[PDB]
Amino acid sequence: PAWTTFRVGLFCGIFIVLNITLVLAAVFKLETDRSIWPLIRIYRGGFLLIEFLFLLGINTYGWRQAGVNHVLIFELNPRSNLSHQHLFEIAGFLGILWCLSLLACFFAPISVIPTYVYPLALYGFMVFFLINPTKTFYYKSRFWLLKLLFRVFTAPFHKVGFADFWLADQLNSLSVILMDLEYMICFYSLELESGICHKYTYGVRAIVQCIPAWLRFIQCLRRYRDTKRAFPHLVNAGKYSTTFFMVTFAALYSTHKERGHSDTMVFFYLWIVFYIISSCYTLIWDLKMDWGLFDKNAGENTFLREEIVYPQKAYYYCAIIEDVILRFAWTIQISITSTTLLPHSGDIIATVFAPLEVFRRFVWNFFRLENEHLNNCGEFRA
Amino acid sequence: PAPAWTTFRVGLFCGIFIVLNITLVLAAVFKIWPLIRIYRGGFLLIEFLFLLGINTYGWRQAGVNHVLIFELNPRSNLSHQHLFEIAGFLGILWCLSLLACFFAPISVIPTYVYPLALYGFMVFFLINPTKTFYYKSRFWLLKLLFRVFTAPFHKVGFADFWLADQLNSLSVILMDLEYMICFYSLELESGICHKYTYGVRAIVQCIPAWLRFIQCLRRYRDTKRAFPHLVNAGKYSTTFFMVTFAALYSTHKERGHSDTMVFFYLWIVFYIISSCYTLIWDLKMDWGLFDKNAGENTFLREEIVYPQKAYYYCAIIEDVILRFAWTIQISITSTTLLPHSGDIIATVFAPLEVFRRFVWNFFRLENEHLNNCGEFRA
Ligand SMILES: CCCCC/C=C\C/C=C\CCCCCCCC(=O)O[C@H](COC(=O)CCCCCCCCCCCCCCC)COP(=O)([O-])OCC[N+](C)(C)C
Ligand SMILES: CCCCC/C=C\C/C=C\CCCCCCCC(=O)O[C@H](COC(=O)CCCCCCCCCCCCCCC)COP(=O)([O-])OCC[N+](C)(C)C
Ligand SMILES: CC(C)CCC[C@@H](C)[C@H]1CC[C@H]2[C@@H]3CC=C4C[C@@H](O)CC[C@]4(C)[C@H]3CC[C@]12C
Repeated sequence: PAWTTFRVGLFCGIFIVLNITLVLAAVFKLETDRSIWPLIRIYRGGFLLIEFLFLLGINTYGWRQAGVNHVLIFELNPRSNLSHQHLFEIAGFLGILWCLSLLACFFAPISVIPTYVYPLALYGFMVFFLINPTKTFYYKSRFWLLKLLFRVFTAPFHKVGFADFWLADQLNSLSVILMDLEYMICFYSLELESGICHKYTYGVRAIVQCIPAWLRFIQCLRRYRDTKRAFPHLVNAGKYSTTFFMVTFAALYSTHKERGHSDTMVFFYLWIVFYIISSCYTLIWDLKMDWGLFDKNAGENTFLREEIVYPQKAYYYCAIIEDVILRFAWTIQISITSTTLLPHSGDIIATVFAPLEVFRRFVWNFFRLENEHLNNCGEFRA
Repeated sequence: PAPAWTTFRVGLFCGIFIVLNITLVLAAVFKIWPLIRIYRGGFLLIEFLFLLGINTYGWRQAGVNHVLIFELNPRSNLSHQHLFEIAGFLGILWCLSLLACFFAPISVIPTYVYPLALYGFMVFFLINPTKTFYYKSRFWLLKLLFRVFTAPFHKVGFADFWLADQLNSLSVILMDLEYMICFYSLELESGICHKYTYGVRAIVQCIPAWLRFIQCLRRYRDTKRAFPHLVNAGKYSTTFFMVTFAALYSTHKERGHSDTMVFFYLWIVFYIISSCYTLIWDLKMDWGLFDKNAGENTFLREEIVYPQKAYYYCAIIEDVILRFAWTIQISITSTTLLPHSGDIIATVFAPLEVFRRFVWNFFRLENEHLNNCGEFRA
């Protein structure tokens, strides 16, 4: 309805402005305040999670409006569905909790409750919300999500469907959340040197960064084993292995910068070349293999596929441009997040880029679901 | 029905505008050029656009065929949703400019560039050559403005008279523009323009009423109907007398001619005369109320299209109050009667005058639909 469209637009505008203001305040705090780095890192995971949930609600609304059969693609129950308004409500409720926790931590209203326990309690309450035997909240969707997450984490044990690969890609985008969680664990273990967690890179950080790409690589290998087709799966596996190569080269470069062994330059060059390789690989896969654009058969649409479900091709063109820019940004953000690299500007770069990466993956979800509905690019469906 | 994309844009713009207003309030409480004077014109324009969208929605709901009265094309019409969208976008730009002024994010860019750029967009929006951003309606508005400004040369239609009345209620924007010109010329004695008033200020204040007076004279010449057009001419000359007498009184206050009291009394009497004239003409004729025919309705015209008569009573009371309010507002704005608090009173009253003119638009269009009050139709 028209009123529903107005409500969705109002929510989108309010959320966009609030997110932009929060990011601007975060960057302003950085390089001007000290000891705000751990707080920003702690709250960035929740901020990104809320942003991803709201943008997924927007994706569901757009798929419903354009006629994209995302329900069939995800193989969800036609009778019972989670409307875009439900996702918006979930995102707003989580955002309200996050804002309240941040405000309480900053104000320190009560000395009895320590300031540092507020984010921990918020993240524990969020986990309990995710895993709740009671039917207090939506139980069908939550149980489906829990089962899908368990399947995704067990990439080689279970066969790969569209939903599993899609959530693996989302986690690949949301790797910043996992990295921030690991950093907060380190901060609680050691801080609670002062910056020892972020001052020096370590293998556990690289493994945490590579985890999402690790699951994606295992899923692609399992798909190759099942279907025995090298082109659609081993190429993607190599695309994801570029992430591991770049992360390990960055870690070696940072370590040899800390300790001079004359191998810093070669590690730097290896990191640069593999970063370019990974950026190009991911960009090419997203633009062509996932979206399906640049199709030769397209005669009416230039640089796009023959069939398009969205009214405007300007959407596709701006999506291509923003995907290029934000893929480069996401690769460099992963580089700085996994390994120390820039000491000061790294945190600001990560804070600026993570919301941009989430938005890029939101657009990617849009176009990938459109292509999947139009053609069985993923081949998951019959 | 309006496009769903238009509704989405309206909602997004409204949300961004609300959040920007909250941020502006927080910055103002938490934190060279008078910003209120510069930004009052833009705020009034945005408020007028929003109220015009409300007016269009109400006209559509009540059955008022405003398109025929305005001689607009039935095939293409600017729905209230488009008016809300443009109002929200302009408000977002205005709030962004004000926030930039408050924060001064960029040092190299002078602060004063922010407002000039803002208004620079708006005029560029109004004169955009490309066929975009409601280009047809924009061109119609440009033609209507040109015809209104050339009051005597062109015959007066309902649209021209309506836009002239709008300018009469929107004289605050012109006054602020003139004040900005004076500030640029002289300031860049402190507050020389604020301290003293001159005849040019009175002429600028009277430009809208001057245009209305010329339009009424042209209508008298064309139709040959002496009564209504000449009464309208007297009603628009009362304001000229008010402003000139106020300016003379202010000058006598500045320079001790010793005849200040006589001019003050003349200003007061002409002010009450102008207020009574405008009130009587608006309620008796423009709205068509107080008709003798109405038997079941008291102080109201026989035929009413709005759901409730309480609307008609509240409109009567608010018009009674706000016509006098707008008279005093002109008095202070055009002359240095209350230099210490004149600006505050003027800026408080300007939104009130805009709201009064919005209700007046509602009821004038209802009356025009019911009867050919303006005589613009055969
Ligand atoms: C690194 C930290 C974690 C990173 C983030 C992890 C996961 C989030 C990613 C995706 C969420 C699922 C999006 C739906 C996509 C399919 C399209 C669709 O909208 O389909 C929906 C599926 O609804 C969902 O799945 C739920 C949407 C997500 C809600 C979030 C739950 C609360 C989370 C709390 C936070 C926990 C983390 C702790 C804090 C660190 C259809 O709804 P239905 O009710 O028909 O469901 C099917 C039910 N049958 C099959 C029985 C009928
Ligand atoms: C200091 C001076 C400030 C500027 C002057 C004051 C106000 C400007 C705005 C509105 C006044 C006109 C309202 C007419 C209402 C009639 C009923 C109706 O709503 O019907 C509309 C009237 O459409 C309009 O005129 C447009 C309404 C206003 C929309 C905004 C336009 C941009 C304004 C920019 C302001 C910035 C100025 C910079 C500072 C100088 C019919 O729409 P259509 O699309 O059929 O248009 C007719 C097109 N045919 C003839 C081909 C079918
Ligand atoms: C200031 C005090 C004394 C009175 C103020 C009364 C104002 C608020 C009254 C005067 C006339 C009224 C309008 C008259 C007609 C309509 C059309 C209807 O379809 C929706 C409500 C609407 C738009 C009314 C809203 C309220 C309104 C604007």
